[PDB]
Amino acid sequence: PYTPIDIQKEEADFQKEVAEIKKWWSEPRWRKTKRIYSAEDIAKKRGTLKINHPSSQQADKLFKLLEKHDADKTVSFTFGALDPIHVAQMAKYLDSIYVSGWQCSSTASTSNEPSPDLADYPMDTVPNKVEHLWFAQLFHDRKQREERLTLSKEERAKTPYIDFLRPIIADADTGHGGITAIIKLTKMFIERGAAGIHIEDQAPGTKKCGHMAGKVLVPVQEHINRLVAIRASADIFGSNLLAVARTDSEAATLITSTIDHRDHYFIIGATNPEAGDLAALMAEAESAAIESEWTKKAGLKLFHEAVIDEIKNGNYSNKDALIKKFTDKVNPLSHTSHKEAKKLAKELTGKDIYFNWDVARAREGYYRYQGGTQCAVMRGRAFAPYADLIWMESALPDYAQAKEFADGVKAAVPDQWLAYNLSPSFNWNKAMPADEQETYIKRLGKLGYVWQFITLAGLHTTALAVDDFSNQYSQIGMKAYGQTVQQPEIEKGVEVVKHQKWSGATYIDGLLKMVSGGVTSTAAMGQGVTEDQFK
Amino acid sequence: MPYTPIDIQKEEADFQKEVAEIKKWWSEPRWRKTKRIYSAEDIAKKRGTLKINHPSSQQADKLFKLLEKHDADKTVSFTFGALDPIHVAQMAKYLDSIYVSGWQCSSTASTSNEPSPDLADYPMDTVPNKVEHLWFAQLFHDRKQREERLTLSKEERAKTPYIDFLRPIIADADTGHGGITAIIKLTKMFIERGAAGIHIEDQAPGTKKCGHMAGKVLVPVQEHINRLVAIRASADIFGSNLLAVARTDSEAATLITSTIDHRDHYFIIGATNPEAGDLAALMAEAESKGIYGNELAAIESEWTKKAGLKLFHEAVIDEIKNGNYSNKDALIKKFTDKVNPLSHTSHKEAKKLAKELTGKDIYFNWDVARAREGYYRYQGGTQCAVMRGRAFAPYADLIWMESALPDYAQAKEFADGVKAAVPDQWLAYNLSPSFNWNKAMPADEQETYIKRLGKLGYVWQFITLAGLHTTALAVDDFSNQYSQIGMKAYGQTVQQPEIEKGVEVVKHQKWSGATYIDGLLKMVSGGVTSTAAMGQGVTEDQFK
Amino acid sequence: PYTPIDIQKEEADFQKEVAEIKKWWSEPRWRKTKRIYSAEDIAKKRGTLKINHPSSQQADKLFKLLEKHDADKTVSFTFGALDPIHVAQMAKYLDSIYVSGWQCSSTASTSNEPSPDLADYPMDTVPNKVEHLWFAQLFHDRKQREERLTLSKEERAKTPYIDFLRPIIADADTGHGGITAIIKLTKMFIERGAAGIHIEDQAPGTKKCGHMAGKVLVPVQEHINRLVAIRASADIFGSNLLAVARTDSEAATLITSTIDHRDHYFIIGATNPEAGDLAALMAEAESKGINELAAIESEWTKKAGLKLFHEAVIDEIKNGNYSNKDALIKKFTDKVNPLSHTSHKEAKKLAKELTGKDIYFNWDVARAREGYYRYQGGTQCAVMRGRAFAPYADLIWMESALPDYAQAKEFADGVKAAVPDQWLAYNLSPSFNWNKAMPADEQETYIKRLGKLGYVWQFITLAGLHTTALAVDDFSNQYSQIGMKAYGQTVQQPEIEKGVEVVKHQKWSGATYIDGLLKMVSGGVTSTAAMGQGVTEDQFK
Ligand SMILES: [Mg+2]
Ligand SMILES: [Mg+2]
Ligand SMILES: [Mg+2]
Repeated sequence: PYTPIDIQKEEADFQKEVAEIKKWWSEPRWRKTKRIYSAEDIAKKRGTLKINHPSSQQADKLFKLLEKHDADKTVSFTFGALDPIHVAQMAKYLDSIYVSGWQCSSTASTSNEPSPDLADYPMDTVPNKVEHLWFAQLFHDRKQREERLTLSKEERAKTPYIDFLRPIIADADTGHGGITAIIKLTKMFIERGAAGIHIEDQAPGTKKCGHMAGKVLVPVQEHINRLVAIRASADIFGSNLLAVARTDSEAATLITSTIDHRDHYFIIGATNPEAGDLAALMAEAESAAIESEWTKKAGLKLFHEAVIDEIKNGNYSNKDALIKKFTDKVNPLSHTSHKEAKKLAKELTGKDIYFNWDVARAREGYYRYQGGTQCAVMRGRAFAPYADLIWMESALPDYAQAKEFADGVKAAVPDQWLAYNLSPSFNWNKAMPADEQETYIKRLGKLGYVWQFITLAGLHTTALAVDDFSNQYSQIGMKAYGQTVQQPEIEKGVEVVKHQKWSGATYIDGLLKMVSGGVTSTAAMGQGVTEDQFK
Repeated sequence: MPYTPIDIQKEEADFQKEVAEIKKWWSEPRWRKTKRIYSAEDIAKKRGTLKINHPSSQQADKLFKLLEKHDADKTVSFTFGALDPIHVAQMAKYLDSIYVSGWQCSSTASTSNEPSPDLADYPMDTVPNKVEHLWFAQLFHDRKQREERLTLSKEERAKTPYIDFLRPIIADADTGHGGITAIIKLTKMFIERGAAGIHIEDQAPGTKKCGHMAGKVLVPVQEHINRLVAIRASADIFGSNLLAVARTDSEAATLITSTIDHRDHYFIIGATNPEAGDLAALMAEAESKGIYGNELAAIESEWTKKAGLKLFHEAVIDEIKNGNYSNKDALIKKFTDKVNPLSHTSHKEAKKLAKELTGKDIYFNWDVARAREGYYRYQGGTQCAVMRGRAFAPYADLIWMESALPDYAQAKEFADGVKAAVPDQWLAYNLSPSFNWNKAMPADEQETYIKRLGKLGYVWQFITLAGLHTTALAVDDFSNQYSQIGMKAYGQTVQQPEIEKGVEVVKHQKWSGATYIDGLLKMVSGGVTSTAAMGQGVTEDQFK
Repeated sequence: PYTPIDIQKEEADFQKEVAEIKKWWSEPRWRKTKRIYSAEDIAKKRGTLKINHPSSQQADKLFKLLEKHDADKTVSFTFGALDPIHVAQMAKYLDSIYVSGWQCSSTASTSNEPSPDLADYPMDTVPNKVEHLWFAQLFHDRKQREERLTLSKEERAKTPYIDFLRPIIADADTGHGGITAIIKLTKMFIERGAAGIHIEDQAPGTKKCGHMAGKVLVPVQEHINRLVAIRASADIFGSNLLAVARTDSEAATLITSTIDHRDHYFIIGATNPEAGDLAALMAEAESKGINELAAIESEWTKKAGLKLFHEAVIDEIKNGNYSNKDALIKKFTDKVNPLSHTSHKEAKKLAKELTGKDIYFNWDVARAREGYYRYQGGTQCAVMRGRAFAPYADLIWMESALPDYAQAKEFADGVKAAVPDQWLAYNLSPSFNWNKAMPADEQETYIKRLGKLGYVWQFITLAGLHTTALAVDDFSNQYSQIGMKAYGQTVQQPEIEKGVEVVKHQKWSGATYIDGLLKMVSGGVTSTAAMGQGVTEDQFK
């Protein structure tokens, strides 16, 4: 009625596996990777049947690729790919590939229902998009190998080689739920060909793009746990999957809890004892002008601003020197809890300086929050142990700020790889001249931004191209196609204009003949095909 | 308890009510030329207790009226193959219908994510899913735009231009992806997922080629008619005015699965030499003794010459020409006037006449010329295609002949040929990128080519693969620049051009429907919300 | 380059639609349904092309069905269906149908990756499961209509009728994210055949089954907004979709924020000023590499004196220098209680008036490490939340740890006191041991009895799972022991004797239906008929 098992061999295999994992973790890949669980803990989570996900090889390829870039102080630069066509053409020029959540929202949801970048498509949407590209890469790699190996050695060496298998880094948004969600999301990403995934310290289901407004953060620890959870998943299912940690704390103005000491410096509160709960005041009025009045009266600021203000406008003898006692101990990076910072302020001034961040809460319950670049450095440093790349969303393409953040992070973790969003949400001809544009990536490369991506480039290139042709098409008919697309395709290298070959027809005619004993009457690229018009 | 009771009288009453509703439906001007081989009774019996109205049907109506006006004005609804929501959103500005390509779906949109050349060997639901992809995008952007408009004043509305996102979609059904029951289910999906019209081809499934690949196998005329009937049956049951397009690949095809249909017989190639035996079996015997490769192809090329392959009428003409007959030119004409591409004369009948006219049983064997798979050999051209066009026309709102080149003469031949017998038949034309277009035509002719075909009655024309190629060019070009000149490439090649050409997407937060959703957010949160997506801070104030 | 439009006809059509919506909303269906937006607001959200989702007809069918049940004080009782087989057989006996999230987690995730009931499958999982059943219902309805209408009137009246089209109510869990998520989730449910969906006041990152532990709640308002969002979606895309509101506050011990005044009564805090932040104390002990840790918590908790603020006020008065104590509690309790919605500031203010202390109370310090606040719900908390949701919800539902009649009455009475016409729903959970919890005489009548209290819709959530699980395990066992005899004996004979339609499985699956479609298209006749001479179902006549 059941199956028997050798209990001794069980333990033996368990122990064997524990050791295999310990050896795995000791590899150079994990040199900077903090793990808070044991190899024992992980082995227990695995099954009796080992599975090897090819995605992991692309993780390795990605890591080595980034190693060399870091050493040479140069950049793996890429952008957001839409579809199999993109990755097939990109592979000629670029050495990694970005799958964008923003683009997936508009073009690739698994319910087919589009949206703005809110990560409210179904969870499997981006994982499915990776497989979309993954499998295309694999297919075109397979096609090209057949094309090559049916040539002579003499002919091979003439015909160029494309590396279709560029590693993919994919948007995991905020992880699409709790820890168990994130494990399952990571599992899918691994199964469907992800070399690396990135994940952001926003609250789920308030999730914004990045250069949208009203961004809510989560406690530092909560997002650490997310990164741990990714790693836990990758450890169980056995991928060297790269983890990227993103922070939206440059611009964010809200946060879900005050629970984490590291956040306290940045939590905004009311200095005026007389101010009551704004949330409840609005609720009673509703059952604006009253808000803008309450805010002025409430005197909102960060607690240290409040301490400095007390000392500045106070009966204190040696004021400049007394700020510095406080600021040297209490600052963005200093991780000083609020109780602790109040205690010091009392020692230095003799007041319990009043501060209430409960009353400034939004109606949803979020606490108010003043991040900038230094907050982002704080969170960068915190994530760094858990994350192979670190990434700070910025409202502009500002070199100074990028340096501030890079310097800030590397001061505490000098070997940390950084990543930068080259966002089309910026107007790029407004933000800098073209001479600077050309060198901007390179310059950030020096600061240690080893991976950079234009998130929405695939969207926009396609959008321009289709709108432009549609316009021509409407005006001058088939001349538009000859002129705007097909001639240009021939004159530039573009492989797709011979689209039967590109799509893998001669590859499949191979499979057809092979199965039919060498010969077949229904050959797809035999005499008659209309691609002899492209010779 | 154990079951549910029903009024048997109300049942019959509702049945009869529905039968009448269907009869009234079928009598509408839409179906004026639409042959149906079943009764309204037959269809009503197939329906359920719960009526469902698929919005796709409204787009069918929109498509039919749109094509009516084009036919009347002798002008063209011209479009191309859309890839994704971005395409349809931008296309809607300029074009009035939309093509979903099976070829493109094979490479970019299979539901198994496994790409291919155009063999229709992705899973059946692949193109139906692609339509819904675009359908739902159309619906979404229509919804977005209506909110944008209706939160403006009447004064402001009238300044801001309107896009009709809801352009009717015509989608590739390949060869129907199996039998009759398959085709019903495939059509059902297309209707449910937003298809205004679908097209379907007289090739055999699972030998299915692109139109401009080689080794194309046809099916009997009747078999493909049954396919079209099956589409109509499905659309009738589930209640769509779905347009049906019939395609024939018989211009170029050289094979066919059966000889069963008398209409095909004229075109079936056979051996005139009694001495020639079964080629198929001869090859098999040579292969089993380990003759392979080019020495084997020698045996075929020898057998073919010896076998004297031709069409039976060529054989009759040949007998008379090289024969002891007095009045030869006049004797061919007796035969050709009775027996020709359009004449539907069976082989038995054509042999009988040849015997009357010559006194021979002229030898003809098309079994021996069969391919190893069992297909019969077949010599179509434009006239064969006209034959099949005419046959399909009763069952098909548009008719479509795949061509190896963009040849005006041939297009006229086919149009004239079909309209002679069915003068009110709408035609459709593939403006294929499988043609080299600067090799085939000068540019002056290019500009007017669509218009000229419009005169002949090609009311719907499409570039099948244009979406593929525009995207392919664009991404390759930018990737190249990007690799050479960094972020300057984006400023220069994409984003500036986007601003200058007025392309809506460069403001991509708005385009994607952020302000639309902020609407929904505030509305639900009682007017106000702290997490507004397009509030103060959004970086699209850099595009004002 | 664009399309022109009549600006006047635009406004006219807009206004036309606004009116159509206003008329729609005034129908008897919406008699108890609070809306916080205007018909103007909704019309603006719609597109130029109206779409009619058949699911909405099943919503109507469900509402009328429940109306009659409420009036007759009887119950629409059902359970959790797995697959097309279930709905096809259920339709004979039952009048509605439940699609379970729990079951979907184990059997029907769209990633095919199973799990316990954590709602961490992809969002479209349950919506897809409804369509699974929806389309089966529609198919078998279509099959049966053909079977009937190819009989004579004489023969029809002999052969029984099955109503396959039983309305479906489906698990939306906690909505699978924010407001925009919930709209999109509802849209899918409508498109895929949902008559009604239910939704729970748990946090999404932490979603438990109803009878798992460690349940985190969200603020009352937050879950109201969820229900509003469902309604907003249904209004835009034009369904009379029923909304069910669930509360897990009977058993839950945690909550994400204190922001909502209604919750304050129930938020647990420390009465001892000396107790510091438990969260941070644990963190400091853990970072030095400390069951010995759980010792530090259990010590801190005893020392901290955790309770609800009113317990703290009552305790002060009881053990205090006060003259008229019983009477002084009642001054507080009459003003401050589970249903009274009294904020904490307000309740402290009153306690000061009544005792002259600022009675110390700190609920920040008792927070879990994740940041959740501690929370003591029971049935009265659930009534509080029931009442709050009722305006927004066609049915109200309180998860319970046992099948206790008294508790069910407490909750029903409690809710109906303030909203007497509110329909209620009850989980008849297999998470209960049912032969341990009551005798069989009571079992038989338990549904009926709850029907009296106004529980008009009741469901066994996991019954489909368990019936199947028993059946397959039992047969597999027999099969393994006595071969094909097991099938003759355990399944196929019983199928014949019990009249189960599926044993003639070719007919049941709709073969004769499709042969119809085949012949019809082929001009009346076809050589490849599936149920022609040769089919081996003449062995079942
Ligand atoms: Mg993104
Ligand atoms: Mg195609
Ligand atoms: Mg459930």
